Amino acid sequence: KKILIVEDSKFQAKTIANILNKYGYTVEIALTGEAAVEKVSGGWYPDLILMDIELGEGMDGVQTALAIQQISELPVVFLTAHTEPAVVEKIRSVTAYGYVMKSATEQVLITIVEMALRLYEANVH
Amino acid sequence: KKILIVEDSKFQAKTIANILNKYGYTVEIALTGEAAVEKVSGGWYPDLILMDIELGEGMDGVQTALAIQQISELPVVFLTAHTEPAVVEKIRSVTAYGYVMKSATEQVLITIVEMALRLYEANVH
Amino acid sequence: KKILIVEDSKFQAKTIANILNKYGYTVEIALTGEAAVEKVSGGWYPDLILMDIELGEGMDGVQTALAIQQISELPVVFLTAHTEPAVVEKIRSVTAYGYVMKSATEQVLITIVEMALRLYEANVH
Ligand SMILES: [Cl-]
Ligand SMILES: [Cl-]
Ligand SMILES: [Cl-]
Ligand code: NA
Repeated sequence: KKILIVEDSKFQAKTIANILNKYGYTVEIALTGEAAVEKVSGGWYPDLILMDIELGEGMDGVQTALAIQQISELPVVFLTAHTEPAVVEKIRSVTAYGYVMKSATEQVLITIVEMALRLYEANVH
Repeated sequence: KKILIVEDSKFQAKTIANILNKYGYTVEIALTGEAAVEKVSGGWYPDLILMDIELGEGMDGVQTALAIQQISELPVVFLTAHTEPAVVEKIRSVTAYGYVMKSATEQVLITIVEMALRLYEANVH
Repeated sequence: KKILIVEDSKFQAKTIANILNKYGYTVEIALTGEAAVEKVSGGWYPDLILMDIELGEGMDGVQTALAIQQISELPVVFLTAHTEPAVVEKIRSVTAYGYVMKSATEQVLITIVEMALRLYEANVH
């Protein structure tokens, strides 16, 4: 199973990657939404995307998710830095499998990943 | 996707409705279980019910869920006000998709809603 | 629905069993992984296993899960005592449906159980 982590902070991205590797996932990191779209449109399809909602100066996570979902129906779980995130109205067009705080425990993060992976297979069926 | 919120406190119901609207859901509120049963038996079927366990002076949430589940297999997620809720023995007959604290974060609430919605399609298949 | 709880502490196992009984589950407890494997290989198949990661002096929970998964594809949710558990590299070979802290609320525990039960049916389909 391949996970793409899309996150403006390399430190946060690496912190999550290390957690995921501990459970047997191979992980790629994109530090902008544009990089993520390029990777997936270039032909590398992950089994799941962990997407920072805000991102940086470029496209935000909701835009990135909506772009990727035109390429392929892949499950997206959003990462949040705030208890109540700025979610743009466009979220209505994105299929989200979950939202998790970047400060959440390993148990909460891996559970959401594992459940999203199974829910995806059930619907993609 | 249509969500029915069944909750004795209009303030709590509206607080949850606002959160759900932010993510693109259209929401209806019933302030008694009897109102909820009337709405659904009247022919309006939600994609998911968020059900207060206690409710008020009328039927409780477990009774309401059991009544609705005779009308249609709709997913119910229970709302709780207590860390360890009074759950009547009848809970054994109700198909629950989740339990969430009314004091839970947006992330926990929306994740449970999104997962219940997908798990429902997978089983209703 | 039959749940097997595999846990080194009888006190913890009983505490979880009581919570599960409150929601209508019949529960069996194994206090070693060896006992669990004997029960399942002996012909008693649970609908779900709640598995302590560490266990005691015998086989650990990851080993127990990997052994059981050779007998039957049953959903395993791991119980953890630590915020960041010692997870052996072998976890890569185990299908996990979730991880939950033994100190977690009733709501978090029952939600994970209920969702794992439905995700299992969706995939086992
Ligand atoms: Cl990058
Ligand atoms: Cl009403
Ligand atoms: Cl035993
Ligand atoms: Na089918």
